[PDB]
Amino acid sequence: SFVEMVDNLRGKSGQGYYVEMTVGSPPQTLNILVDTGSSNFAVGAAPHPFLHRYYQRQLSSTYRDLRKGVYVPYTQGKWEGELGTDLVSIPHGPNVTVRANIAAITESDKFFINGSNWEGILGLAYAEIARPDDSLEPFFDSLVKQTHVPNLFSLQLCGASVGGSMIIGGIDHSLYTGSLWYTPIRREWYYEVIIVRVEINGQDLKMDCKEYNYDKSIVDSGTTNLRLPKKVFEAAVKSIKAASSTEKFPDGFWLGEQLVCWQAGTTPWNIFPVISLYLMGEVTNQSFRITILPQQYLRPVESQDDCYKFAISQSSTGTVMGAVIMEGFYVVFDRARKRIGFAVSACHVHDEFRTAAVEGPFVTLDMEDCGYN
Ligand SMILES: CO[C@H](C[C@H](O)[C@H](COc1cc(F)cc(F)c1)NC(=O)c1cc(C(=O)N[C@H](C)c2ccccc2)cc(N(C)S(C)(=O)=O)c1)C(=O)N[C@H](C(=O)NCc1ccccc1)C(C)C
Repeated sequence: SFVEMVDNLRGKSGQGYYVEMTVGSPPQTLNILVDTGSSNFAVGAAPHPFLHRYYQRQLSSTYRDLRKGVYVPYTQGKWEGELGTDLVSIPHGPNVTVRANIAAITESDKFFINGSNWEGILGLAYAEIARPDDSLEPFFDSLVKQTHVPNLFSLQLCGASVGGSMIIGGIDHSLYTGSLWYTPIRREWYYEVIIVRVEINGQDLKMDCKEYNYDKSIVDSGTTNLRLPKKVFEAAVKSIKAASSTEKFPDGFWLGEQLVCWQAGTTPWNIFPVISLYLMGEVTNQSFRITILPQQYLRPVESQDDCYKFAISQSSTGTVMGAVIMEGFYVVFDRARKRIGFAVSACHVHDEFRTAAVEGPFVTLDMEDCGYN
């Protein structure tokens, strides 16, 4: 039942959304970071200063050694470990147990986060970007093949410590308002999408739409920020800076290195612009937009001051639509129909005079020119 899966995600602010899972026989309970930017299911399997628990392969009767090493690099960090298979279930997911590939993490560099409360990672993207190669079947592929769970999952990330829902095998209509707007998954590797237009406070950024997707645009639950290609990032900061030029910020703030603080409850939300990302739609020459509020990209960092970090950052590997984007929305990863749905979520962040919105339809000619090759 879908109700059993509502509120199945937890986390600390700025530290990651995790789901509870069990590995092995008898079941070993671990908290697992939900990550749509990768395809490897991996858990801590050796003592680590940031870990309070880990996977103990010697305690599992259903553990099978695959006799093969693996390393997975990410933008922020990396780990290496030993491949194996074991029985896996999700307590607040579908009522099933599957045999899935698990990477037992033996060492890592800047991977685990101190106090984050998660001990592993669930890579939900496709086999193509799985390590060591595409022959290592991702967890969700194993779930769908072994059970009758439909080939779809949705993520409701609630920011505003942190919580939300991962509905596995379907769409829970009580978790969003309005209608769902779908953008094609361009290629089945990352959850790749095409951004066709960008507006800041209703003003078109007016760049060649290829720049927005240079060299790719992905939807990623494992990344905190809205990450933008160099040229786009610089055009965005220039606009946000112009709009908030009334107030005083160190320029290291715009790089995410320093915080800005305000007397508690006096945050000048009005001076920071809304950002609209127009995504390719389902029919010819059609797009739709998703609008984010400053409350999404100015993230509260925990005195009676309200202090924030600028959570729009630069990237040299394309646009990353991280938690900044996803937190406003109920996001449907419709793998069966090769599309990603966006709707305003029931736990959307509140501005007094503005709203996070999913709106359409829009006309956009030559949308296929926006994809980078
Ligand atoms: C495409 O981007 C993905 C990024 C992933 O989603 C990974 C998966 O998650 C983690 C989380 C960690 F704490 C550490 C870590 F090492 C990974 N995410 C990140 O690398 C990442 C996590 C975070 C981050 O703080 N994540 C925490 C858990 C979070 C998530 C959601 C909400 C709040 C907190 C931040 C960033 N940024 C750079 S930032 C500051 O936002 O701009 C990046 C990726 O790197 N995928 C891999 C990849 O492309 N590797 C190629 C590569 C990249 C870099 C270097 C060499 C090779 C493959 C496995 C598919």
